This record gives sequence, structure tokens and C-alpha cells, in this order.
Amino acid sequence: MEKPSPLLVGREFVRQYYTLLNQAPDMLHRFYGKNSSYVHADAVYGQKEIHRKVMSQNFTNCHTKIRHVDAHATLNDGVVVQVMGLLSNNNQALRRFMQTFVLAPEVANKFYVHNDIFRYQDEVF
Amino acid sequence: SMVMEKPSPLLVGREFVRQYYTLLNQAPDMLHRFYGKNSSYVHGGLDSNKPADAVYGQKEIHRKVMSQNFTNCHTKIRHVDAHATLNDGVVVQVMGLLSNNNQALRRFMQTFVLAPFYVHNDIFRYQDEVF
Ligand code: NA
Repeated sequence: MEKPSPLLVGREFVRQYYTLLNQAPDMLHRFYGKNSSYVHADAVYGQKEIHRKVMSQNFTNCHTKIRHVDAHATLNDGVVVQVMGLLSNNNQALRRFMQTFVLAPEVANKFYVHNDIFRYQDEVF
Repeated sequence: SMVMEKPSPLLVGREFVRQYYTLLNQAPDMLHRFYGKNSSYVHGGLDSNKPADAVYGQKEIHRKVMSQNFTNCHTKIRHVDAHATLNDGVVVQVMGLLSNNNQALRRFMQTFVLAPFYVHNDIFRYQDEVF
């Protein structure tokens, strides 16, 4: 109990991530570093290339409803997060999705996104 | 003597997923041997309230695995994506259908974290209990 709970870290990151996704997706890049991987399909790496991928997807009035968040301590003082929720982009029907994050220490209890893996359900089943 | 590139995270993750769900069908009593101290595990479920809480450590994990009464558990994996992560570990995302005790197939969303098999984290949720 010498650091905030992984659940607090994970849940507040998810809050800020999907808020930024709706309000300024061109700012999402601040979460990523050199080693970061973004999957949303083939992976892209690094802030510049991740930013380019994010802006390619045209997140327009993206609205998210989080239905559950699991967040646990993982190796090397990281936090692994699994998000289940619904997402509406461009005012279309909400679609169920998975999102897996691995948060790595960036500082004092500060984290950056090392892995970001998103997948819609309907595309899979 | 020899030099060969390490296997891709996707090859490692896909083989782990195969072994995991093979053991879940054949001998769930040995699933716990993937986990160690400070491993986390949850497999869907609801409380009397709400999604059930995770447990930690091989021995509680074993007891929770046995609590699920995995019997004739059949799984069809529809999506697996694995990537290198911290300390050359592997993070694996899985979506598929699981039928336990000859019941109807249920969709699920799962995340694993594997050591650089050692499972650091096993996060499994049924979609029907969450959505
Ligand atoms: Na696949």
C-alpha cells in the first residue's frame, strides 16, 4: 500500500483516454513512447507513427460507454487493463468492443501506454 | 554454434492459448501450474450484488479454477492477437466462444500477460454477464 491501487490507476487512465478520444484525439499521442505499440490489422510503433494512425481513423464525436474495467499489477511494475464497452463513432450505432492496455511506469506513479490493442466484437463473430 | 531469431510474439501467444484451452478441456486440475505468486486470475461470474473479483496466487487460483467445474469444456477461438510487452513479456488478447458442461456457447473477452509458460495475469470475462 505504498502506491495507488492498480485499479485506481487503470480506471482513471481509461477515464482520461476515452475523454481525450472524444474531445481531442489529436492529443492522444501524449500517452505513448518510443517502445509503444498501437493496434486498431497491423501494429504501429512510436508516438509519431501512432499519432498518424490515430488521426487516420477519423474519430468524430466518438462516444464511449464503459461497461467494465479490470486492472491488475503486472510484471516490471506495470498495470494491465482490460476494457469492455460500447463505442459510437460518427453518430452510428454503439458497438461492443475489447481494449487491452499495458501501462508502464513513465516520475512518481506516472504511466505511459506501452501496449494498446483494440478490437470490435462484431468483426470477430 | 547456432543463431536463429526468437519466435514472434504471435507464435508464442497462439501456442499458449492452444495449450491453455487444451488443458481446460483435458485436465483443468493442472491449469494452476501456469501461475505463480502474485499471478492474477478471474473467469467471469457475478456476485449476489456485479462482476466477480479476481484472486491471486497459485493456490487460490487453483481453487477458483476448480470452483468453475470445467467439464467437457469446448472452446472455439475466434481472435488471438499477441504483442511484445514489458521485459520482453507477451500480452495476448483473446476472443472466442466457450461451452462448459455441454451448455450453450458463450462469447468471451480475455487478456493474458505471459512472462518472457508463466502467466502473470489471466483476465477472462463472459460478454453476457457484462453487456
Ligand atoms: Na485470429
